[PDB]
This record gives sequence, C-alpha cells and structure tokens, in this order.
Amino acid sequence: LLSLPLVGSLPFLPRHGHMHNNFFKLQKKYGPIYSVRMGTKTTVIVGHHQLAKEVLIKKGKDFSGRPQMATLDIASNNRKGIAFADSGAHWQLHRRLAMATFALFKDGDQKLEKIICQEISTLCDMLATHNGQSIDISFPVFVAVTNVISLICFNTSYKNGDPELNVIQNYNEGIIDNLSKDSLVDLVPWLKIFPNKTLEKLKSHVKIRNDLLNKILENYKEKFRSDSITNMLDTLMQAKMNSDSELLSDNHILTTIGDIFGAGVETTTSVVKWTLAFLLHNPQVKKKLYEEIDQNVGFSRTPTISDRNRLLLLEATIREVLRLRPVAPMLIPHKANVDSSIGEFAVDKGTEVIINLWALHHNEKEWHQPDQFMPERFLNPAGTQLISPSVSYLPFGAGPRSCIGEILARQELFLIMAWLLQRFDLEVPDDGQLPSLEGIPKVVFLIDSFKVKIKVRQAWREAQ
Ligand code: HEM
Ligand SMILES: C[C@]12CCC(=O)C[C@@H]1CC[C@@H]1[C@@H]2CC[C@]2(C)C(c3cccnc3)=CC[C@@H]12
Repeated sequence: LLSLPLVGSLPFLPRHGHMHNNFFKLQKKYGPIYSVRMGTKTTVIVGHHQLAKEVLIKKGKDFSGRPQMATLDIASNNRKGIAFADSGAHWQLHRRLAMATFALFKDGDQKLEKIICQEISTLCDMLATHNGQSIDISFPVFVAVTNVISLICFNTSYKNGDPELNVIQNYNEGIIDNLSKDSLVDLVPWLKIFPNKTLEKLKSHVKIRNDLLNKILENYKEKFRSDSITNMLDTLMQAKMNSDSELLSDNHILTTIGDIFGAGVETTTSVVKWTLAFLLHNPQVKKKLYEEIDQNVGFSRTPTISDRNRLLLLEATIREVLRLRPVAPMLIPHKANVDSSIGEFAVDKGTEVIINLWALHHNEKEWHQPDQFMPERFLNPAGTQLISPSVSYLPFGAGPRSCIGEILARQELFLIMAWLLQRFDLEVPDDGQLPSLEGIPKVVFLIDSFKVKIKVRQAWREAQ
C-alpha cells in the first residue's frame, strides 16, 4: 500500500472559525511566521511583535506595498486612493496631503474638538428623545461621525432627516458585505472558481458611491478658492492647481476622499458599538466610569479633550477595546516591494505579508488573561496613571502604512463615550438580551447589531 498522490493541502478548514484566530492557533505548531502558497502566489503570516515591527517599521519601506485583489480594485477604482493603493507616487502624495489636512484642524475655531463636540451634542439630543426605550444606536452614531468627516472633507454636514445619509448607509453596508465574505485574507479564491455575482453587486454599490462623490466634487469646483484652504478637498485641489498633474486626476481625488469618508465613518462607529457592548457585559466597569466622570467633570459643563488627563479609566477602556477587538485584526495585507527578509528568512518581491495583529494582542507571554476584558491592565495599580503593559500592542499599525486617522479616531471615541456616560444610563434592554461579543470579521471587525436601553441619568436631570 502507498500514500495517495496529494494535489493540495491546507492546514485548517476554510470558512470555519475566524481566519485571524485560525492563523494564531497554527503558531503553536509552526512558530510565529510561516507561509502558504495558492497557485503562484505566496502569503507569509507574521504573529509575533518583533517580526511585525520588522515588517512595519525597521523594513517598513520594503513591505509597504498592497496586493492587488479583484474586489479591492473595484472599491479603489483600480488602486487609486490610499488604503488599497500600492506603494508608489500616487499613494505617497495622497497620503501626505491627507495627513496635512489634519493639521488644518489643530487650533482655532474649526479645531477638531469643536467639530466633534457639536455633532455629539446633536447625537445626545437625539438619543435623549428615546428616554426609556431600547434602540439600536448604530444609525444615530453613524450620522454624527458622517457629519464630522463631511465637515473635514468638504465643510458641509447633513441636516437631520436628509435622505442621503440613508443612501450612504445602504451602499456602505453593501460594499462591506461584498468586499470580502469574511476577512480580506482568503486562502481559496472562491470568486474565481464558482459562478457568483459578488463583483457585479460590488460594482453596483460602488457606482452609487462614485456617482454621489462625483456630484459633490463637480459642484465644489465652483466653490473652491485659492484663498480658502479649510478642508481635505481644498487641499487636494490646491495641489492640483500648483501642478504632479497626472497623479491628481478627478478620479484620484474622488477615491482618496472616499477612502477618508469611508474610513472615518465605519471604523469609529464599530468601535463605539464594541465599547458599549463590552460595558453591557461588564457593569462593574461601567459603574466606575460613571463615578470617574461624575467626580472629574461633573455636570457644570460637557466633556472636553483636556479631560483625557482625568478620565483615565475611560481612556483605558478604549485601549482595551482596541486590544481585544481590533478594528483590523490582520491590518490590511502588505506586500514586499523588493527581495527582503523577515526574521532572517528570505521573502521574495511580490509576496503578500500579513500581520496577525490578533496574535500580538492575545499573546499569553505578553499579556495577563488576554481573553479577558480588563481595562485596568492599562492603568497602574493605584489607577492614577495610564501605562503601556506590553510592547505587543499596535491597534493603529506602525510605519509607512500606519493609520492616518488615528488622532481623529482617538478624539472621537473618547468624546462620544464621555458625553454618553455623562448623560445616559445605558442598560440591557428589557428582554434581557446581551450583545454577542464574537464579532463578524469583514474588512473591519464588526459586532452583531444589538439594542441598548437608554435613560437620561437622574444626576444629569437634577443638575439642569
Ligand atoms: C479605532 C479606529 C481605527 C483604527 C483602530 C485604525 C487602524 C488602522 C490600521 C490597523 C490600519 C492598517 C495598517 C496597515 O495596513 O499596516 C489603518 C490604515 C488606515 N486608516 Fe485607520 N484606523 C482607525 C480609524 C481610522 C479613521 C477614523 C480614518 C480616517 C479618518 C482612518 C484612515 C485610515 C487609512 C486611510 C488607512 C490606510 C493607510 C495606508 O494604507 O497608507 N482610520 N488604520
Ligand atoms: C470599504 C469602505 C467602507 C464602505 C464603503 O462604502 C467604501 C469604503 C472604502 C474605503 C474603506 C472603507 C472601509 C474601511 C477602510 C478599509 C479603511 C480602514 C480600515 C481599517 C482601519 N482604518 C481604515 C480605509 C479604507 C476604508
């Protein structure tokens, strides 16, 4: 007897468990870095913080490419924009101009905190009308963060009830659903093996997004003034005006805006939902957050960015959400721009390189009870200082492809949660259902929809 000819072998079953956890589980057997080959393409998975910092920082510019994928081509109008653009002149310029835009929001009256706090004030007024009811907070949050990013991109915001917000919500959901079935990392290219309409559906969602962004962009050509640079579109059109010209085509500007607009809405809304869900599961933590805000902010005023110096448990809670349920548990796929190496192992040019951030955030040697939600791990024993308990922590990535929206994200998350906790009791709905914390890996790590009972806090009422 003889062993069977083997035509293919994969180390775990496809579509069974979360990909980021399956890869992590493999490290027990093969170590923290290993490879898989599908047809002619090789993918390397990295699951230890030293190798990841080599890829992202030390040799960051060797591994700053993006792999090409059929779905990503459609969302990115063929690898324009930032997030899905390959390393190259177009990416570098648009990333730099996007980053420079955030500097226009450093100080003054258009300061970032002021834009955020005004949209949070409307959100809170809206939620307060639901006093005593159980609601899904997704859309009210989505609206506030959509208005924040719309103001950053264009200096415009949507009035309550504007049907465009429902149009955007609809295509956002459709693009996320069709961009990947689970994570962006897939061992088997199912799209190309069996007949399906995934690409056709994605194109129809992206066409609506593109048509909407095209209308704004064209209408803005009439408003743009060399003498007034106050938002992201101004910044891009100024660079075009002073132009390289080919790298700032209308389609290039549109896709970069769509990347910022899309990232500014989906990332922040998801993290807010996760934070509320963990707090419904951990009432002891929620109780201490009320005490911390009642003692440090009170009700004389609304929370401010400066309050990050005092609401330490709230900052730790957010840090712990981003550790336990990272927005991007495998970042976005990287690619070797040149022949290089990771941990002394050769990596050819063109190899896809995946950083398993989940593995970094759940490494047993780097963290105590990594499966557990414990905001106190980011505080000292007294609870008087924030600490960095581990170097194996990279929620925003690092190096050339690191998140450019980090400052916005941290301010939005902190302010939304501080305003909500000052004003609202947030409780399990009356049928006793808790949110599932298992999550749904998509291009972003989403949580299942859930309801929360909302009540205006008595302490707030008494104080008015
Ligand atoms: C909690 C919220 C967020 C987290 C945890 C987060 C994290 C990350 C991560 C892990 C990456 C990929 C790093 C890599 O591929 O190596 C990334 C990239 C990126 N993020 Fe975020 N992000 C957040 C919110 C935002 C926001 C609010 C925006 C825009 C306002 C934004 C814009 C981007 C862009 C454009 C990229 C692509 C960078 C590039 O490829 O050059 N992100 N982010
Ligand atoms: C797909 C989506 C949302 C849906 C939509 O309408 C189109 C839009 C296109 C841009 C996408 C965006 C989803 C988050 C992305 C992938 C992102 C990101 C990811 C994780 C952390 N930070 C940022 C940067 C690019 C963003």
